Amino acid sequence: PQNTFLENIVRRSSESSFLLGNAQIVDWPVVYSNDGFCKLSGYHRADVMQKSSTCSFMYGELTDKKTIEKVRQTFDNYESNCFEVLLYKKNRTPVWFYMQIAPIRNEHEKVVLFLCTFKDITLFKQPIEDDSTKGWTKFARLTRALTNSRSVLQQLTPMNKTEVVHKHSRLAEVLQLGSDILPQYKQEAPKTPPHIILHYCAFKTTWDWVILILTFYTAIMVPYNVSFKTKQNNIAWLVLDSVVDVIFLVDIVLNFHTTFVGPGGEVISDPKLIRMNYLKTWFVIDLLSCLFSSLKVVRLLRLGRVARKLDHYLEYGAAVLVLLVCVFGLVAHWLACIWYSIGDYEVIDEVTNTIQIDSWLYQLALSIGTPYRYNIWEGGPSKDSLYVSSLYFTMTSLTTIGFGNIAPTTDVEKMFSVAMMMVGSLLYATIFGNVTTIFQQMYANTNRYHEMLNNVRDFLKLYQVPKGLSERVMDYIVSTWSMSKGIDTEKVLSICPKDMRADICVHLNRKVFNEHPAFRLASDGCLRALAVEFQTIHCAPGDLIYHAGESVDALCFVVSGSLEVIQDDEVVAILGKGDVFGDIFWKETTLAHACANVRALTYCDLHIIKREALLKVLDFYTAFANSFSRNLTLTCNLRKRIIFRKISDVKKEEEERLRQ
Amino acid sequence: PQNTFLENIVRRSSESSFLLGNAQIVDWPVVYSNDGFCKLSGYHRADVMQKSSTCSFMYGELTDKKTIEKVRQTFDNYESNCFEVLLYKKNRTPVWFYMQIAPIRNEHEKVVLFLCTFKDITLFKQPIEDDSTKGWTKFARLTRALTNSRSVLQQLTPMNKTEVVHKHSRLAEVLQLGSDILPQYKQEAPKTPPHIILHYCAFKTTWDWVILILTFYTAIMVPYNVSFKTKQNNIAWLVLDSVVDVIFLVDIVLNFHTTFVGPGGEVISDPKLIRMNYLKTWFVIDLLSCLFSSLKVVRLLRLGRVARKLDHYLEYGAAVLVLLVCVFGLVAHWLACIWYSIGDYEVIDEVTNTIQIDSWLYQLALSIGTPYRYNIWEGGPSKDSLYVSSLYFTMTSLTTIGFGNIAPTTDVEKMFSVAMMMVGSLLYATIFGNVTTIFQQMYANTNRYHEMLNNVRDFLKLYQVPKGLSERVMDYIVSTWSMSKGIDTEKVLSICPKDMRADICVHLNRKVFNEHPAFRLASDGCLRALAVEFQTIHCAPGDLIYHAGESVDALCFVVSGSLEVIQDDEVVAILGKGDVFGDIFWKETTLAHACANVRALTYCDLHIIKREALLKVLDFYTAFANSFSRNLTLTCNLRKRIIFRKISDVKKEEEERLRQ
Ligand SMILES: [K+]
Ligand SMILES: [K+]
Repeated sequence: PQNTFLENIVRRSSESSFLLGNAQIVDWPVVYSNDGFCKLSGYHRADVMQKSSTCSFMYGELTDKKTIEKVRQTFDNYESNCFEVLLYKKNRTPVWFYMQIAPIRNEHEKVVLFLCTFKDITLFKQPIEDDSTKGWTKFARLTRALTNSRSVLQQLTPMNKTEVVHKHSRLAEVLQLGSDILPQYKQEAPKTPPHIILHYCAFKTTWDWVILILTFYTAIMVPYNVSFKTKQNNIAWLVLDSVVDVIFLVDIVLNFHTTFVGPGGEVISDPKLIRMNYLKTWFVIDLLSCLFSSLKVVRLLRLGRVARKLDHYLEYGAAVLVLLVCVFGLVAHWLACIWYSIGDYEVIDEVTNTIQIDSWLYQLALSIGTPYRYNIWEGGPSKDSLYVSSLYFTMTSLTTIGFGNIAPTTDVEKMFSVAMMMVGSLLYATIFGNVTTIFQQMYANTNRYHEMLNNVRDFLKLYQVPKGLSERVMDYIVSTWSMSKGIDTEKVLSICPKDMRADICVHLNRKVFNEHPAFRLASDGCLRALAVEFQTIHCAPGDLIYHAGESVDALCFVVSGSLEVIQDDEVVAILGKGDVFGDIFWKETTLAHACANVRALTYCDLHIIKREALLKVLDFYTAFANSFSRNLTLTCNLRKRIIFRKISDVKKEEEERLRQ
Repeated sequence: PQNTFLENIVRRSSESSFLLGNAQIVDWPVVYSNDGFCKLSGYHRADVMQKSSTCSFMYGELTDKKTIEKVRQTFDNYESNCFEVLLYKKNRTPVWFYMQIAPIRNEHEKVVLFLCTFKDITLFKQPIEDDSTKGWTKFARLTRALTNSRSVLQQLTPMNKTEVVHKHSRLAEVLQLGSDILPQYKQEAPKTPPHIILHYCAFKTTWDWVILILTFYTAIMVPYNVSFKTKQNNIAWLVLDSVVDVIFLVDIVLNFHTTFVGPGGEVISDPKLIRMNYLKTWFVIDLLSCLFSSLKVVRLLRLGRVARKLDHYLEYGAAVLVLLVCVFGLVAHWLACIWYSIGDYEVIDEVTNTIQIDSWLYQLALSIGTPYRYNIWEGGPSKDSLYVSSLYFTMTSLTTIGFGNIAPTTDVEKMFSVAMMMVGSLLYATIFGNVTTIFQQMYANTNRYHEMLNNVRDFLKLYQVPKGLSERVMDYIVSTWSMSKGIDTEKVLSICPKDMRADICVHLNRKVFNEHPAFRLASDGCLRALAVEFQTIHCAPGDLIYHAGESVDALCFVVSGSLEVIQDDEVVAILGKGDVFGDIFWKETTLAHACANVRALTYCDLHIIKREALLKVLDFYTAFANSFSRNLTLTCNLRKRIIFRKISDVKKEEEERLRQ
């Protein structure tokens, strides 16, 4: 979804000087000056910007009020028009320009920008100049300014006293340019010429899958027909063949209206390029469909046609596992057809009309009951058994089993099997390479976890760690792997750019920025800066976050669970579900001593922001800092010591005063 | 083991205002104010805390001494009671509350906390207000304060002059709430309703293993019975079948009382959820046990039942190796039954009552002696050989051996073998993928060590390192791998949180913190800070720790071995087993020059703390620093130079003075 607006203008402009300017703002500031205008006015792209789009910076002592007021009028109410004006220049050279102001609309018509293409007009207007010594200077300037117009612009029929081919020639062209140069400032989708099919839409996927199914059908049924010679059932076989041929011819026709991915870019919806690519690349697939052994053998290239697109159907995983079986079952059938052809060529030696006793069909006939009889030689084994018995041998020879009850024994079957045993070995090797790689990839996820467990267990057993810490660590590892199985936030957020990483971080800490008063009057540009520093810890029962002597250097927000603040072995605070605890960092500038042990009572979730990062963010946006200071009150400040007196001490003091 | 206390209170409270407060401390400071109390009193969770739990901050000019003294009394001796009081508010609005003070006990009864649930009472009491202009304000306030009580609290039979349904309704309810809201402030274990079986306890493991054994037995013995038709021995076969069926029915019944692990949490001991899950998921296993070929074929799903739990029996290692054999031996038996059924269907062609000569049972009968006889056709091969001969063929066809003395030859055995050779190939591929991955995982530990040895050897051979350093490095690598085989402290301690890492580090350096006077008066919060910085080195004989010019910047504690401090090629100190050597860092602030070579005499163990870390820790806890300075005396200070005179120099001087 591109917002291509600066490309539609230039490619239909042919070296213009368009001067897009903002329309909603008063005085219509210029927003983009084309390089063409950088030479037609002598101004660089440093002072045309932020000035009025009405071209009020090119005025002087010669501009007339016949159109300037009209220019302001046509800018007031949004309407295209074709005024003409006399303007000065950076070098103080008065020349005439042909204004072509025209509005440009948004997704919903709002007139956002004002296209203001200029055009030099000096030959076609009466020269006027004041600071000139001789009258030939302006006449020379006529040709000097309009050099491009002397060749192709307005020289179709060059002569004198023909100004009428200059005023009305493009007077009303602005409406004729409504489709040429007046695009829509919209988030456009990939646009295509009429009757062009995109390769990404949800229509070509169904055709791709249908072509895959039909290619498998043809690969299965063509060698069988050209090897096991069968007649035509007409109503159930001829119809299917004709329908498949028509479907593939329609596919060839529709292949002229696809969109190929560019070699160094994205979709190229140019019909000429598509046709050139199809001419250069793939009439091999056109030959096969259009109009015997040879015809079907060349029809078999349709499988190569469907294998060309082996990128949308296939992924690296279970898809390869399915493909490696679907191709094995096809090789075992092609070889089963070739083997039957070889074993049927040599049975009846037609030179002398005798049966060869060292073939494989005759010995199969001897071990199945049905013999061969002489009438010509009559039939032997049935046609429904000559295929099972011929796929059996191929399947034994490809899986390296080799029962050897059907074996090559004449002279040529031994020549064919030598070739079979090479392609079978190669296929077997490729299959057992691919399956090993696929299984390694699949199970590589649960190998790191077990390796980590083994390393931790060996570490805890080698150094004789006590049972308590050993079991605690062993439980912690399992707990962390039970909710973050393989996924690590650091690496995933490392491969993302600076923009969306902030959005992901803001989303992750959505339960501290929403349900907490402090993060209420906060700019988005500051939330995206705080959310990067917010970490997260997953406490467990009995775990201590701050001990009795550690330095409090992190503000913690509890989002799920409960904590216990114990001081002098006395409970003094029970935090839970939306209570902040820590130290006031912005107003103290000194690290403190945690005067109380914070111990978890339930599986807790805390979001921690370090002292340094919080101070750095609060030292930059010194507008949110005041709201943060005045809106965040800590439920348990771990710097102030709470002094109290247990009842036991009071009772002891009373007893002591009772004694004396 | 969770300490869930704040969850039991709320879920049986139904929007209360409980005000847990400490009991041991005098004046009973509040420890946790519920959000419900944040609106019934106008106070936020910033000033109710640390104040008295007797609600002494909500007093004023209208509180009566009829119960305040009684409130202090009931707080003195720990006993629940149900006083009622008139209290003020943050907005100075006097309203009546119903106190429900009740103590809460620890693991051993100690009365730790005081539950003080409040309840607004304004409609049910006579209004009293002083700073009011009109008498209708208090009457309106009656309804304003008690808005929740007008719907469901005390409006079962709403009428007038019915205050008796408000005093005695909940006067003694505190004892009736002893099981409702008065939990135990204990480290609780997972609690379950009566007659509920946990899936983690040591009882369900035995049932799981018994079910596994019985499923293997059924998988072995069902296809044999439904294929090799055998009669009933009654006393030894029917009894086992009935017992197994009863055991599995009992298992189905007991499956209603299990605890499934939550999708996003831990154990869910809710009977309704368990029943809903079992209804939604696994009556496929219920169908099979309850009430021929089809019945046993559907009984075979019990193997799928036991395969559902394939997470507790199995790990990634030798367990998979055992499973891949136990499933191969089962596939080779299921196919051995199917093959015998196929080969027994076609032997006797009952249409014409003749033996088919191209089967596999007849040819087996011809190659074993026993023929088939006609009486109907009488018996042939024995029943104890028809299974061995049928498992032989399957085992040859699955291991890709294929002796081919029993081979498929009729019409259908060739159709069955084509299907066998696909499942066998798939099983073989999966087995040889899993075994390769398992062996790679197992031997990946001893590959890094050999790679390190090879790299070190090649480095020492390429650069022509002298023999001395080469042998020393080669011995050092082996020595380090002989006690730290694969385990590295850095990575193992990297995946642990900040809490237990300190405990592990303290445990590792247990021989410097225990047997040394300096680390005697040290807080735990400082030991956990020093132990993180203590490194460890493993010296070897002849190794030098400090040379004659290096900068002493590390305090070293010897924990095992002996050292030698040589100065001017003279022994001046022999450290060993509990002697510290280094430089006084805290009182000098200048790096020095090691004026003596420290050389190891035996395989030593030193624990080293760097200068910067020691200074940083000693600059924070400026209470342990004084004890460290006054209690640590170095046995060999490597900054002061010991000046002496060898006897050789004295003898030379005496000889020189003798000459002249
Ligand atoms: K093999
Ligand atoms: K073989």
